[PDB]
Amino acid sequence: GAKVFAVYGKGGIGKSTTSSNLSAAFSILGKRVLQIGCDPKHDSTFTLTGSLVPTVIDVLKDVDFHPEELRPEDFVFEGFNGVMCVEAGGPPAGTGCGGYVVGQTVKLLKQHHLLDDTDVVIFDVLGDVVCGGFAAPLQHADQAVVVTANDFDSIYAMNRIIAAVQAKSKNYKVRLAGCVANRSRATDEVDRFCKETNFRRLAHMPDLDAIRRSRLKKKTLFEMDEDQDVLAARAEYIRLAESLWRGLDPIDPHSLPDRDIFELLGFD
Amino acid sequence: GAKVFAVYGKGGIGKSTTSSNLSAAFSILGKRVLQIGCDPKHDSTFTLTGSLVPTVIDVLKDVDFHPEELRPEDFVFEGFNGVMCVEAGGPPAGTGCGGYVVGQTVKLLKQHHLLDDTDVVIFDVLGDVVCGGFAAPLQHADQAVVVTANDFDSIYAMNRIIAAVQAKSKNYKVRLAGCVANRSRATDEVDRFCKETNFRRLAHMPDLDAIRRSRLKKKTLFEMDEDQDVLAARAEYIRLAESLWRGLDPIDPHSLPDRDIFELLGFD
Ligand SMILES: Nc1ncnc2c1ncn2[C@@H]1O[C@H](COP(=O)(O)OP(=O)(O)O)[C@@H](O)[C@H]1O
Ligand SMILES: Nc1ncnc2c1ncn2[C@@H]1O[C@H](COP(=O)(O)OP(=O)(O)O)[C@@H](O)[C@H]1O
Ligand code: SF4
Ligand SMILES: [Mg+2]
Ligand SMILES: [Mg+2]
Repeated sequence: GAKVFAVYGKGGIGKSTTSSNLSAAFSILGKRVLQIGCDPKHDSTFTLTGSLVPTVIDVLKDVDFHPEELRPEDFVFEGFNGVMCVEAGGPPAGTGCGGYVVGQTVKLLKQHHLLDDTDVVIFDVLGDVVCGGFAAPLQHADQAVVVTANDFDSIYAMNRIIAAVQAKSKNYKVRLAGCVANRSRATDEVDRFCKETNFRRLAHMPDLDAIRRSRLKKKTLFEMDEDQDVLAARAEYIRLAESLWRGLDPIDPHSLPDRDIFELLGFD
Repeated sequence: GAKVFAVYGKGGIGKSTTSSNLSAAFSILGKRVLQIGCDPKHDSTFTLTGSLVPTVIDVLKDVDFHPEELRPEDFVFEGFNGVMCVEAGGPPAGTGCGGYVVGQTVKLLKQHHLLDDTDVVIFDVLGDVVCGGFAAPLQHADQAVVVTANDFDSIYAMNRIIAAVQAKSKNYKVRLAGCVANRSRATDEVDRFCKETNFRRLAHMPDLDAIRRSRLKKKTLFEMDEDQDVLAARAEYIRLAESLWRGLDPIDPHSLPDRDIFELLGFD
């Protein structure tokens, strides 16, 4: 069966960058990949297709919320190097639960057996809250990965996401793999946090010109025109993908009481 | 009764900064003020009390979720110049609806008539999603204020918050006041968005070193050592408070489709 990953973190921290470049890396390693955007900011798969594909909510609206009329070709799109792409989108105005479209997406994935017949599945998920449809990927994932920077807000979110994932531990198989420290020069604060919680930093991606430009060219680092700066960034994504494919030794971390994050990071 | 304001926006954009300084401004203008933090990052009222006060979830836990047993003295705290402070906190992550504690907090406020016997109430609310308990303050607010900057993510969040507020406006008295452009030199993108949507910029707060420092020092701008910028910043918070108190003309904005925000801001 597929190895399934769920990527969480605060808004704007690099979830889609990390997910898309990981999907591209896995494809380069010879794996069949499916990436599912689970975020009301519906550009998860943008750099894989070079476009904003029709979203699950778009196509649901088109069949007047009779999802039984949909076929995979309506909402699953081929992107870079054969990476398959689904984009949930966000719920329309007034919608009760903010996760509803992610819930509808995960329903369709299971009904169409789309987690089968592939090697790697990556869910790219809003993590400012983890509940309802935003928690649905956890029922399917083997490993959860948190994207973080060194700032207070991203670490505080990471701590809450750790708690959310561990709260599922008796019901789901998903376990935490660790974090990707992203868009920062070094990792002092992330490492301080990891030491306190026995958590693991899986990778460090600096704030790279190559990456910012890739999004502006509507491409992944791997689809980009070759230059030197691209090569180093590519290598770290390949390394990270290799480690996740191979599997890591387990961690058994803990979340801190939320109050104690303020203390730990000098913000009380 | 009290004039009730609800402040929404993406995580880390300046909601608690705007709320706390607005509360301090109203207090200086001679108004009785209640600020309610409605955010899992539970430092909304930190700079008013100079400390992380006990949260509603703290005290709910202690009484084993029998809110019956609580009195206002258990969860309402005195801060700067008599500004009164409540801090919701968040629920244990991964166990239920992320909005649960905000929902319980709103119930407690109504139970104890805490909206009825003050002049100004300010809810400071997570707005990366607007659903469940996070939408509950909109059932009591007179005016909703969105904090934003010129960046894509905060404007995109503001767009979705507009739609959420207007959905509540069908069944509740709340209307949109407009946005506070925060931590930016100018308001070019914010104004482009406002022009397209018939929204309104109510105020603009530049990125000020004194504001960032104030959070570290655990106080509001109104207690910061004086200088040209700090005086201007105070004056702007006063002007905003004055405008909200006297009231502005009713506006009738429209949110855009998410896809159209990518187009408008050049991110597709
Ligand atoms: N390591 C990095 N170096 C440079 N830019 C980055 C990096 N990670 C993310 N970005 C940029 O930051 C912005 C937000 O990243 P994104 O992956 O879309 O965040 P999220 O999916 O968590 O909201 C994008 O413009 C993206 O290109
Ligand atoms: N106008 C501003 N100038 C300088 N710093 C600001 C400004 N607004 C907010 N900040 C800083 O940004 C950080 C996050 O602000 P905060 O109000 O806590 O955001 P939110 O409540 O939206 O999560 C804080 O460290 C705060 O001091
Ligand atoms: S479960 Fe989560 S996403 Fe759904 S209403 Fe509650 S806070 Fe919103
Ligand atoms: Mg994203
Ligand atoms: Mg806040």
